[PDB]
Amino acid sequence: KQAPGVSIITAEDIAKRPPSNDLSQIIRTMPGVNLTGNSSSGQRGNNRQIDIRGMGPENTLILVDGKPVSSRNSVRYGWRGERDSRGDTNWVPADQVERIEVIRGPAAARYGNGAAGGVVNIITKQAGAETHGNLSVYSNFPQHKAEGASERMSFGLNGPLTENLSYRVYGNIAKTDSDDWDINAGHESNRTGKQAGTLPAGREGVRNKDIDGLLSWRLTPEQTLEFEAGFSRQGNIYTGDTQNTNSNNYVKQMLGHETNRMYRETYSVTHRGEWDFGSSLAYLQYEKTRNSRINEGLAGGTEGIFDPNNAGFYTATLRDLTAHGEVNLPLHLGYEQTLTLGSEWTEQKLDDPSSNTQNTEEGGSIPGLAGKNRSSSSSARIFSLFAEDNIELMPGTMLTPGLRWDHHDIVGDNWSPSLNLSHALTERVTLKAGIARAYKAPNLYQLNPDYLLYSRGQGCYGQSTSCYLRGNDGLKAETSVNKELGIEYSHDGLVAGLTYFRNDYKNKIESGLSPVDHASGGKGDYANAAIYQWENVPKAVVEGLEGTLTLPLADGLKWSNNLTYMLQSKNKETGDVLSVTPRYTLNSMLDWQATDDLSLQATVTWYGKQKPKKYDYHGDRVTGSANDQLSPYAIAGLGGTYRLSKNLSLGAGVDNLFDKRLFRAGNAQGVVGIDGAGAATYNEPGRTFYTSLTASF
Ligand SMILES: O=C(NCCCC[C@H](NC(=O)c1cccc(O)c1O)C(=O)O)c1cccc(O)c1O
Ligand SMILES: [Fe+3]
Repeated sequence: KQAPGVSIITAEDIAKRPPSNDLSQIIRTMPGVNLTGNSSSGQRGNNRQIDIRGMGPENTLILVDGKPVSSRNSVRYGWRGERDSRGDTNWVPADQVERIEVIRGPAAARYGNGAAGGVVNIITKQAGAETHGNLSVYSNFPQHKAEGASERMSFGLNGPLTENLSYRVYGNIAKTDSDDWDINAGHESNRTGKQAGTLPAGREGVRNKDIDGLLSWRLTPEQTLEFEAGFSRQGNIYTGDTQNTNSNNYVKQMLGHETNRMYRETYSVTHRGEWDFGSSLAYLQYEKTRNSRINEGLAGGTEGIFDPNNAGFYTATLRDLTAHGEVNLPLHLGYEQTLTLGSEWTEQKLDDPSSNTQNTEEGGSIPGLAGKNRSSSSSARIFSLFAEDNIELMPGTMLTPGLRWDHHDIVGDNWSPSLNLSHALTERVTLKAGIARAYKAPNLYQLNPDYLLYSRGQGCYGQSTSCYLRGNDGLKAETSVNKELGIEYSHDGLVAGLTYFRNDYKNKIESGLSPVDHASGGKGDYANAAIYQWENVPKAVVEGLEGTLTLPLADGLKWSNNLTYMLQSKNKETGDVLSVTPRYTLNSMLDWQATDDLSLQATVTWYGKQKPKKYDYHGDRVTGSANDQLSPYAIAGLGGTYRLSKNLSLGAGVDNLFDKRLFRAGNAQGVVGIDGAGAATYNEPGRTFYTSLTASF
């Protein structure tokens, strides 16, 4: 389950720590993984996503059965590096997942674009020889009614239909109620003037509907051909959340209603082949995401709040097209060694009506950018060639070099080399080392000179005058030299390991610091505003430790722990933090096999201190409640599963036994009328009982 750099979560694990709804809840308990925003603003702070080794969630590549999910790239990427997106770990329902693979650092660079943190690969249950299926129910029950309860019903059904033909289908309906609109009342940062009365919001609710079908068809002895289609829809339940925590009437009007809907449709064809030389695999995926949501503004404190002037839904469309080919070749060349070879092609088409609408009437106009009817379209294509040799040098020892080459049609050519070593020092001890250069192609918002944000001053680096931020097709890719050195003892279910990791992070893309130009014209003291672009930042660094310890106390009884310790996270230009994480995270399970039929699980997570950013959007040092830190705290849980037969199991437990609760107070920093909240940017739910039922053949 744990080795240096890599973790498997199994279906059995998912059952013993059932997630409310999204998988992030269990994925985040692996070593090296946090659940965090993408930068440090605190904006959209209850919408946290999986972060690997502090590299941010935009650098965590999500796969389903080896096939990329890109849906969140259909939500506007904002000034501060957040999208109002819940992420892409909630498309597959927990109970139909066979296993989840988390691959961190140098071992994941070979996956290419957006794996600079790592890869999470969510794998679904598949058909067997004979026909199986299940029906799964989960339902939880908050102690405090403000917080939103969750409900989940999913089914699976799999089997053969001819001797070489098989099917698997599954289907889910889920609800996670939102937190009440007022849950953070009494905990909010201090609000005066125009912003008096405003609230930072609790967790958004989400309604899920997921339906997948697969036909897998075995044309020859050594040939298999799979066709699959997926239909999912998440519609939220809105509870007041806005980028800056400000409000208007339209906001309040929408409390309790759907304000975003994400429809995700996937079709895929996959051929896997099994012959003398070795092994082929190739596929086509078409992912189409419709992001339909209420029009929002794009300027200043109006960035990311419903626009009352321009009311109604707009719809962003992401068409993502992916095709992949790989063959594997054993080579008996003195050295026993296996050799992978592969191309990849992807296209991202984005249609976005709202995001490019910000006009130039106030800050003055911008040579090269029309103030109106600018294009809705952007796109990018990456072509990719890659090869990996996995060498055996002696029994116990593998050396694994590979080279990935990527051609981005705008950004140019990228070379991501890698090397991974693992070394039996003893039958019980293994040393691992890895050093790779991973790749991040700018997203379509960063890249687009037609994408334009505006502020009167409040949000402008190094000044109080009006300014524009503009996309920049001159950008370089972000690269990162991810190093890791680790050691692990493993013998008779005793496991003890510690890994050190450092990622040197080059050309991290962020809103710029210096004006490149000044517009001309516009209104009053806001006229002739400064123009910044999205800029590559020369150097940043993350550093820390991953640990694991597993002791089998007796036969019936297993004690597990995973440790993250974050040593550093530094934008080396400005000196501020990249993400905000806990100083450490320790997850502890005790697993008692109380009878052949009963199993019992006690868990604790300890979170270290959390510190907010030091500098505001001006580059100036923050003061008062914008410095507020979160103290360390722990969350404990008991749960169990009582198997009534081969066909029927029941679960029950309590998450957060001792009711430790936290409340979003706002964003990190102060604006006019809204005192900052520092690191108190998210809501931690209180005690929550839950029950579950799984019927299966
Ligand atoms: O939250 C912010 N400011 C306090 C909320 C002001 C909301 C609202 N703002 C505007 O209408 C506005 C319009 C155009 C340009 C701006 O910079 C604005 O703040 C208002 O005027 O009351 C804020 C955050 C980042 C950047 C900014 O320029 C902000 O005003
Ligand atoms: Fe403003």
